[PDB]
Amino acid sequence: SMADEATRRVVSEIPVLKTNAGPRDRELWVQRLKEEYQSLIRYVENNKNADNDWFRLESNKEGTRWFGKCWYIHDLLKYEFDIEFDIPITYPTTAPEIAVPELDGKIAKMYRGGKIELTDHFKPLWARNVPKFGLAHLMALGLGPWLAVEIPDLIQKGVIHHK
Repeated sequence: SMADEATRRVVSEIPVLKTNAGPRDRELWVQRLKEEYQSLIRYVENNKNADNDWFRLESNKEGTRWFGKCWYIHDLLKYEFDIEFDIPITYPTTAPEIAVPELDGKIAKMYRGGKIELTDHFKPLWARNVPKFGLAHLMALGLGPWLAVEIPDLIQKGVIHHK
């Protein structure tokens, strides 16, 4: 399957997650957050080694709200966007909705409040892998390829400018 090989090529060096727990699940949620942090930091370290260090993320104390920054390089200019998301109660079976609030209204593949609209292939891809994928995979398989389509379009249309 081309889809199976493309998924493996993108995520094969990201630690797989294990625990089926969401924000209400107490010691099981603390364990799930250990998996999420170990997977995120390995992905960041890999990204630095590949000259593609393209985001930072932090969470609140309980790990229910995430926020940070992503960067997108176009014609050697670096564009920075603030990102944020809440962890759904039914995570990790349900995928979180990444928002890029400063781009709200400016992109057709986007919902009100700046929540990105991914392709219809993303949801069944996440579903088939539960609970192995986490936030590192959402970034690698969801936001990353969305930016590589939507940011070049906004720059070429003159809707955003370099700051």
